[PDB]
Order: sequence, then C-alpha cells, then structure tokens
Amino acid sequence: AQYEDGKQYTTLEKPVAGAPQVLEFFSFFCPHCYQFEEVLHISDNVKKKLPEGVKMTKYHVNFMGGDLGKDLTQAWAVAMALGVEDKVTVPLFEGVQKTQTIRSASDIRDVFINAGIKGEEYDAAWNSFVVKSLVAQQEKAAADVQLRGVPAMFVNGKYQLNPQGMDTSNMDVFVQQYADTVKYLSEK
Ligand SMILES: Cc1cc(Oc2ccc(CC(=O)O)cc2)ccc1C#N
Repeated sequence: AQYEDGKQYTTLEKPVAGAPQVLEFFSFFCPHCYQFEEVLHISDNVKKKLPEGVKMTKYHVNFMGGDLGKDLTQAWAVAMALGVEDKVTVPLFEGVQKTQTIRSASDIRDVFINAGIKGEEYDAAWNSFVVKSLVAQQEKAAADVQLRGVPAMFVNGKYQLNPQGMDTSNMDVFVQQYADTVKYLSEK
C-alpha cells in the first residue's frame, strides 16, 4: 500500500483512548524541533491540510535541558494560557539554540516582555494554578505514550509519525509528505 505501518508511520501497541486528535511534542532544546518550526513550519503545514473539526495540540517536554527545560514547559503553559504561542516560539528557539541568551527563568521571561506581554501579566500566569494544570496536561500526555524523543507527532492516540521513512532531498516535498500523512491518518 502507499502508506504502510512501519514506513511513514508506526502504530502504538498501547493506544491512548481520548487523546487529542493531532498531538505534537517538542523541546526548545531539540535541534530537529528548531528545524521543524523555523525551516519547515511543520505545524502550520499540517494544520493547513487537516480536515474540518480536527484540532491541533502542541506540548513541550521536560526530558531535555534539566532545570531550564522544565522552566520552558511552564513557560509554554504560560504561552498557551495567554494565547501568545505565535509571539514567543521563534524568540524562544533562537534564545536557546542560536544566540545562547536564555540561561535562566528570568531570561525566558524577557522574551515574553519583549514580545509585549506585561510583566504583571506574565508573572500572574506563571504562578497561576491554571498554568500548573496545563503543565500537568503536558506531562500526562507525554507519559501516556511513554515519550522518550522529540520531535514527535501522534494522531488520535493511535499512530505515530515516522519522518525518517521520508525523502529529505527536497525540504518542501518532505513537509508535504509529512502533512499528507497526518491527513491520511486523521482519516483512518
Ligand atoms: C528536512 C528534515 C527532515 C528531518 O527528519 C527527521 C528525522 C528525525 C526526527 C526525530 C529525531 O531523531 O529527533 C525528526 C525529523 C529532520 C530535519 C530536517 C531539516 N531541516
């Protein structure tokens, strides 16, 4: 068949009931995730191919970057709570992996200030239990599929994208094969 288990995707042996339809996991410390966001715009291109009524969820992980990696999961919870993912994703990637200007939780906070989130508003969110709950949701979802690597993407808690079974001689063709696979899986 054109799409085959083990080629463009793998099937979870333990399916996760009631999981988000399209669930992406990343880390601001992960070099491939930097490419997935800034060079390939994977999330945007998947979203532009997805059927109607299919929601996309994207979560940060703790297992890279020790203390700061856990700060970044909480900061991503702040980004989701305030709805400013599109404003902070690039400066967070570049601050961690390009310019090496993110070394502390305060440096993370500076990205949000510079992106226009008020200081009192960032701090209220950071300390809020709504943000604690969002952190817990990110952890639970990763635990549900015993996640040990990023980037990763899961469709209906059943299928996991397999990018290494795709051709990368052309970056645009790769992106569209990846997105078409997500669409194919969402339609299973
Ligand atoms: C075109 C392209 C394709 C890639 O394919 C992969 C390979 C492995 C993983 C998971 C992991 O091992 O971290 C994720 C995507 C990666 C980077 C770029 C760029 N520019």
